[PDB]
Amino acid sequence: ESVKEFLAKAKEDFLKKWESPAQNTAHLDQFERIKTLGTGSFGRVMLVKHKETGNHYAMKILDKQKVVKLKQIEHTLNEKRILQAVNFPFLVKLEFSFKDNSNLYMVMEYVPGGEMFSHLRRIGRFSEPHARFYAAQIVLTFEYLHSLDLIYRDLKPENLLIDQQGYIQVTDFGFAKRVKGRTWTLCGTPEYLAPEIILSKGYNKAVDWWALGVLIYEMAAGYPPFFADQPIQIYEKIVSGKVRFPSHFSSDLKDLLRNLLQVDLTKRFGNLKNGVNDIKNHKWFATTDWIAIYQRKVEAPFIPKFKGPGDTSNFDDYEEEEIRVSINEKCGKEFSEF
Repeated sequence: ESVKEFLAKAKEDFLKKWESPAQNTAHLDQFERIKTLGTGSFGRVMLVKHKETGNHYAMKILDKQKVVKLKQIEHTLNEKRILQAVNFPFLVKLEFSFKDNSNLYMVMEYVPGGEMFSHLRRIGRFSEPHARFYAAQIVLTFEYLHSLDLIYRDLKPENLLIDQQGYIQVTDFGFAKRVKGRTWTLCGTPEYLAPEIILSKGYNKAVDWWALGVLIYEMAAGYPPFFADQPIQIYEKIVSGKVRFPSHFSSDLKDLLRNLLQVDLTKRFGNLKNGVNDIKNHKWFATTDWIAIYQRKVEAPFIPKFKGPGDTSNFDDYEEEEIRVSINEKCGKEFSEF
C-alpha cells in the first residue's frame, strides 16, 4: 500500500547518488590483514581490521590484469557503482573503495555468520517456515532492485550471508546491471540460469524471479531442481521445463514453484500485471508479515554462534598469499573511472 511511496523516495535517493557519487575514500595502509576468507579466479576476500578504529571489514581484492584477461571490466565497474548508490537492509554495505597499481579494492561490512550454503549443507535441508523466512527477504530485495531497473543475476546460497540477528545480507554485485528493457551477457551459475539466458535471445529482470524459484527449491530440498554432472546436461533440463518435486513439499510450495519456474515469460510470477504482488499474496506466503520482515522485527529461526568480532570459524582455510603491489601502474585507462 504505502510501498509505492517508499519506493519513489528510494528511487530519488538512488538517482541522486547515481548522478553524483562519493568515491576513492581510503587506502590499503589504513587496514591490517588478518585472514583470507575466500578465493576466486580473479581475486579474493580478506578479513581486515581498520588500524585506527579496530573495526573489522571484509575487503574484496581484485587483480586488474586478471579482470582484463577474463573480460570482467564492465562487470567490475558496474559492481562498485551499484553498491555505492543502493541502500537496503538486506544488501551488504560498501564502506570504502580504492585502487593501487595492481589491485582494485572494495571494503565491505563483515558478516561473521558465514554463507547460507555452509549452514544448508550441515543441516541438510531447511524446513518450509525457515526457507520462507529467507525467501521473504529476497522477494523484498528484488522488489527494491527491480524498481531501480537493477538486475541482480547471481542469486545462490553462497552469496547470502547470515548476520548476528539471523537476517540475510546479499553480497557480490559482480553481475548486477542497470537495464531498461533487455540485456545479453551469458553469465551466472549453471544451476540458477533461466531458460531465456541459455537460449541466447535477450532477457530482462524476469531471470531474477526464475532464480528465486531455484533458491526456494534448494533451501527446502537440500539440492537444486536441475542437476547433472555436465553443465551442458543441466541446460537441457532447464529448457525442457519439467521439474520433479520431493514428496515432503507442501502443495502450496509446489504451486509457488511452478509459477516461478515457468519457461513461458507471459506466465511467470513477478513478470505479470500484478507483478511482485502475485508472489507476495500467494498462499505459501500467507503467514508472512512483510513490514515486520523489512523492519527485522520477526524473530529469526536460526542465529549463528557468535565467538567475538574477528572470529572466522564459519569460514574455510586458504593458503595465505601476499598482496603484491607493483611499482608500475597496470591497466590505467580500463579502470580510470573506478
